[PDB]
Amino acid sequence: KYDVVIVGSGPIGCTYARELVGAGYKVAMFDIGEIDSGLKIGAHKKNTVEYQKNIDKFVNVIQGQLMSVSVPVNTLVVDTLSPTSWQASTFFVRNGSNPEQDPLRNLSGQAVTRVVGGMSTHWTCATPRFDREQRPLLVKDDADADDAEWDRLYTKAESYFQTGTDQFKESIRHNLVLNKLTEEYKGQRDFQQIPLAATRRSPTFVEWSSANTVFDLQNRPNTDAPEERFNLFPAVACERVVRNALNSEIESLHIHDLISGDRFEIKADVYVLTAGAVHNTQLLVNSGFGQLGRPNPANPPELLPSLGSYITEQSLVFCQTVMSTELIDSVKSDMTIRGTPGELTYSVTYTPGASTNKHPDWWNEKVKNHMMQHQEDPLPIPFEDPEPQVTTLFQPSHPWHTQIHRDAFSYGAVQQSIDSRLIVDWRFFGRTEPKEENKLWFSDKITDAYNMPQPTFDFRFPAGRTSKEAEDMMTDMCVMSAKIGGFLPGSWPQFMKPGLVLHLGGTHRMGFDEKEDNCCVNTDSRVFGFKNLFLGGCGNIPTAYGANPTLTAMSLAIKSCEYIKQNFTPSPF
Amino acid sequence: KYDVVIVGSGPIGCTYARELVGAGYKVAMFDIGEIDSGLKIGAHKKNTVEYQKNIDKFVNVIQGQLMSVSVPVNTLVVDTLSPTSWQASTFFVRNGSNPEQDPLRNLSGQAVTRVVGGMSTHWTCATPRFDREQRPLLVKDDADADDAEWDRLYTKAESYFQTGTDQFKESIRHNLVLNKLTEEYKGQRDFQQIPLAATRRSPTFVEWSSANTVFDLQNRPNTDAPEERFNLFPAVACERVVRNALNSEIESLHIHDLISGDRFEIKADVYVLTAGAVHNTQLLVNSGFGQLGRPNPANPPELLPSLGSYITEQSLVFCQTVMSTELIDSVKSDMTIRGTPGELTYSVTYTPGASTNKHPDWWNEKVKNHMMQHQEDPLPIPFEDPEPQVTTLFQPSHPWHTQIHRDAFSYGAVQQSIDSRLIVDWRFFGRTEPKEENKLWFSDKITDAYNMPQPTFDFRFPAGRTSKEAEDMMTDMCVMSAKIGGFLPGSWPQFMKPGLVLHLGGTHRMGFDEKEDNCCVNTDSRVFGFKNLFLGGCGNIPTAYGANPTLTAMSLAIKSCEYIKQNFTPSPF
Amino acid sequence: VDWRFFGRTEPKEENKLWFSDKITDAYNMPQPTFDFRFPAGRTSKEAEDMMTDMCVMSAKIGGFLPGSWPQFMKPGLVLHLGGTHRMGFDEKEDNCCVNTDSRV
Amino acid sequence: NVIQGQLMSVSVPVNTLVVDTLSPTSWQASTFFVRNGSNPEQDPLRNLSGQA
Ligand SMILES: *Cc1cc2c(cc1C)nc1c(=O)[nH]c(=O)nc-1n2C[C@H](O)[C@H](O)[C@H](O)COP(=O)(O)OP(=O)(O)OC[C@H]1O[C@@H](n2cnc3c(N)ncnc32)[C@H](O)[C@@H]1O
Ligand SMILES: *Cc1cc2c(cc1C)nc1c(=O)[nH]c(=O)nc-1n2C[C@H](O)[C@H](O)[C@H](O)COP(=O)(O)OP(=O)(O)OC[C@H]1O[C@@H](n2cnc3c(N)ncnc32)[C@H](O)[C@@H]1O
Repeated sequence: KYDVVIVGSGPIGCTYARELVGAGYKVAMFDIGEIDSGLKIGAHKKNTVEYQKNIDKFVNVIQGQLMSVSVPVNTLVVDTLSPTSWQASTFFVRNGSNPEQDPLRNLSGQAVTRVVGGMSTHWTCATPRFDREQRPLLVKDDADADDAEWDRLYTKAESYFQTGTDQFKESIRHNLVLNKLTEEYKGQRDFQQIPLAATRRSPTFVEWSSANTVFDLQNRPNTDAPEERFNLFPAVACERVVRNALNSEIESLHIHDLISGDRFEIKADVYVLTAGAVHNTQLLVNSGFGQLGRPNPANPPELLPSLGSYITEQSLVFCQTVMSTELIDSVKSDMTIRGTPGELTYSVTYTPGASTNKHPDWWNEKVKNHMMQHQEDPLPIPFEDPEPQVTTLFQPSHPWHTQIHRDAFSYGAVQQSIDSRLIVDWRFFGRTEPKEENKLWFSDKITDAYNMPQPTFDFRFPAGRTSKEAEDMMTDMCVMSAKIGGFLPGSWPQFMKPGLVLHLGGTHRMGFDEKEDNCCVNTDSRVFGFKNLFLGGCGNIPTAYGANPTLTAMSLAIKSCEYIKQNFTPSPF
Repeated sequence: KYDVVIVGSGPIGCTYARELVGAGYKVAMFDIGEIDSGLKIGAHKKNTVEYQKNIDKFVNVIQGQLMSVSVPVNTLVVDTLSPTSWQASTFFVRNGSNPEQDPLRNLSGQAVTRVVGGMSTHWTCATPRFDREQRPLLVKDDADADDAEWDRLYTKAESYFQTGTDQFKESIRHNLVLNKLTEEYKGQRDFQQIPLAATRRSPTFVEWSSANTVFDLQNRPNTDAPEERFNLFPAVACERVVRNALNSEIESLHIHDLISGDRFEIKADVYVLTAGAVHNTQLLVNSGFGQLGRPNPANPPELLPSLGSYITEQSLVFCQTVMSTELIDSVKSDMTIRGTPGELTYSVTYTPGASTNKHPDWWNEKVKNHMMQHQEDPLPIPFEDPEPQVTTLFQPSHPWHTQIHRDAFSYGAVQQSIDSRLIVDWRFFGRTEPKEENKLWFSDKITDAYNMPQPTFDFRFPAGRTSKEAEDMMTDMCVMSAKIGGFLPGSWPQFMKPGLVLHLGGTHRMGFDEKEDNCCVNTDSRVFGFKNLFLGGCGNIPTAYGANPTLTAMSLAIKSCEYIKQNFTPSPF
Repeated sequence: VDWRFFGRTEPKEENKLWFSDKITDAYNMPQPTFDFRFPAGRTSKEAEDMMTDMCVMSAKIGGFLPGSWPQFMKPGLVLHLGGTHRMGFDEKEDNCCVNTDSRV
Repeated sequence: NVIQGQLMSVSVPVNTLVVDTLSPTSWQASTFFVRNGSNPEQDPLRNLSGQA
């Protein structure tokens, strides 16, 4: 018996834990995944010296914990086999494919992570706020009151994640890119550093935030928190919540310990589901919400008929660029260079503090010393200079999120020929209109690897504004990126596979009125009709958004926990 | 001050810890890497439910912790850049390349892992013994005595790693492949299961051994070992051992804590280096053994002139096959099949226990039930049937090691069209003659990512028998694999990049006499001349070997620890 | 639909086609060798403006075909090499090889 | 195919790509020598590589 049980140990489940453990509730948390980020439980995997030394190897870490949600049956012909090799006469269901999945209505890049800390053990840590256009309402008919509520929630979410905009302020590359863009879009768009959930520890080490930053996941009471109560139970599959008859309360949570094989029911006052946008939906379906099997509006579900409908995923366009000659030469614009590099006469000098210099002294010292000490190196940028982290945030005249940066990436052998200091990544994210016909549903015949109902998508990007804006966004990336450099071969402007972005929203969406707003939870993230059932995560977000959603989802989790504190009493310790 | 200090927390360093902590020595162990395998410190990363469900994702784990030792300067031309993009006029030293490295004398696949548990957190766990031809001598001029010593050491090493040959005995695929090969090579070669360091826990879960199996790496004393003494210090770079003047003793170990930045000297009675074949050599060079800079026999080193010479790496050939029609049909040879699958009349039956059946009842029940219950599936092999794990061990008439199995592999989209149950991997490993001219040396100008002397190879596969045998081995794989099926397109028989095998040996090689056997350590793994310095690992192996070397290296570590117990007294507790 | 946009290249003295005095081609004639880079300044800026223009214009018709994303082609693949024996009015003042009758 | 079959490259630089998955029995040079019709006068970084 617990006061509060939380399904899922990602950053949203950890927000509930931080708030509710700190308030004195006796809290249990279950995760189907295991502890495997080191002794700091749920911490960011990128915070080892070895990954900080070799960022690009990190793409392997990410890929190794992303499992595809729904893979269609493969129909590719292989006809260069030996005649002795056994072959079927049809393209049969094999290799883990979902036979319910129409390949032409899929989110083929959608994937899930089952580990303690969830996806926050590998995420990019970008934590922008949503502007009004992207953001669900918390106060109706009073925009100033609505803004005030969001500001308070986002401010607390930013403190939990240690969001900052200063960790890259003395990078030459960052400031090179940022300066050019600020100048090019003067009077039209504003640029800043991407808000990142991270703390710089040294000039070459950044401690990336994670679920662990929000809540350390250590069992309590302990010497450090002797009056708190928390237990974490990894390798436990939460299967089903038991509804009462009137669908007004949850009575227990059915769990399956994957190590012992034992199956139990756990009792709690408050049940919080934070298993992610796919797996929250799965657990609800398995508990008798919505409908199992292929959707059939002939007869909509009685319980939460909007569950799994109005799903949204962002469009994502990508390229990389190789920095222009104009910009590289500008790095060293304040220098007087004489002689020929490597020969007796070579020198590089500048006049500190001169009013006509284009750069600050900190920049010019770094450049000068790099050029003088490394004459074998033809670039003016220090070897260990951090990467750009630049954005122009979503606005009505440019309704997409932008990241102009470097993230872990697997470079091919041709691309490895280009010096890394030249390369900048461009990721532009579009907003997707929520449409009733875009669904996540669960098979009544096929099961997934954990023997739960197999998720299946029926998705297409909506016609109309979403689609038009996706193309305007592609064009905008092409236009903007040209100010910095030309494209890197092999990383020409392209759309990525749908869902590869991992910002799936709207699967258990929020609104004011269940019927009128076609939604599953109210603004306290409480499931309609249920006194003690709360859902957290991006699945709650009912709007068309382009920015990265986790901070927003954390903010809605905070509000949800304020409701729980107003309505449920902790047990005596 | 410690009785014993161990540099490196892989399985060889853990062998020293297990032996010496258990004998009552006060032991410290340092690893440059971090704890990141979960709460069981140094455990196998593949032992999560999630990897057991999705083996192929594990290749990402491996790749994410393999860092290339020496990468030459890239000279590939990219000429489809935009004219605005900055480009150098030469192929300059960039992107981490080693300018000392001749691309045509490299081991381009050689890589290192810096993590607590070392490479044993991702290894394949194959632990064969070496036969006399491959194995260094421990007793001169008495082959029976020599065999007896190796048998005792291997038996203890097998118990430490939990080596077994029974974990795949009821797999249909394993027995299908094994049976065919046993029959095809009757009277010529013997086949068995690959000896694997692993314990089966259920029909779908195998607990793969690791450094943690050998020693749990927990600090001691603790409730469970209240009279033992052990401390593990991760994120500590060991830089140098301090020699006395006479080169008869080590006086201290210089360390650098990578988190605090502090640099200390640690005192011990016994110093053991188990940092791997590359990094042991690096640490010795940094400590004044051998020679820094490009080798120059004009003046050989005074101290350990054979260090870093006579290096050996195995040749490795690879393919995959798609199982033959003959073999797939043989699975169901005992069945009477009537009707058409999916139709009312379909049935599959057999006669249990009949003397004319080709398979045991356990096999036929599995097949029959699979065929009847899954009529949409055209194959007779159960979905969760384990993979083959088959070998014919090195012999003078086939002087290569063989693994005929499945390991984690990244399948392309065409290859994903072939049902996984059809696919078998073939890895054949050749032996490489030790030659003086094959060297690992360390730059006196360029440093690696941890600011230690940059490793550089001067390697080519020797002419003569090694090379001839590499081709005979390629032919043998082609011949043998054809008995099982034809090649899988994209996985046609091929040599892999040199060093990708990761069985680098001979860098600090063992023998009886330093001069006459051109070696660095004696048969107690004691560095010649030094009373208290021991090296462990594959670097000790002085022979041409084809089998996987870790069990052999563990065996030599055991012998080394028996010497330490005979010669050094533990401190009072 | 295919989109091919072709830019103009400023003639620069330093961009040369020359012929080896040591190496011969397949017909045993002096081997052609280039010393070429796209000029700095307007040519190069316009090449990027042109890339942008193709991206903008093409979006009015449809999205890109995977595998045929906007890209520069290898230099010279266009086969519109000019200026190797160039025309002008005055040999010296116009740095040229033939007059307006194409007479050397 | 018709086009490609009658376009002959004007000036091809010396190839320096490393192939290191050959068999140990196969003959290999220790340098990237002038071969396969390459023009040793041609700096790969000042070429018109598509000219034909
Ligand atoms: C993968 C990734 C994600 C990502 C990112 C880059 C990549 C490569 N970049 C981001 C960024 O720059 N900014 C941002 O806002 N988000 C970014 N993301 C996405 C972000 O990681 C996710 O939005 C976030 O982690 C979602 O948090 P939430 O806590 O809701 O969910 P989760 O992390 O997926 O964790 C859920 C857990 O629940 C478990 N689980 C699942 N099913 C069950 C059942 N049945 N029973 C018990 N536990 C369950 C999982 O194992 C998991 O840990
Ligand atoms: C990677 C791998 C290896 C492998 C394998 C498959 C792959 C993909 N398959 C194997 C198999 O089937 N059978 C077998 O016998 N071996 C197989 N291997 C190789 C095996 O993992 C290695 O032979 C073995 O792990 C070697 O053990 P050893 O203990 O000698 O070395 P290590 O595991 O590399 O660990 C050494 C550690 O030392 C640290 N270190 C390095 N430098 C320093 C310094 N300067 N200071 C402090 N510590 C240092 C490392 O961080 C490391 O953990």
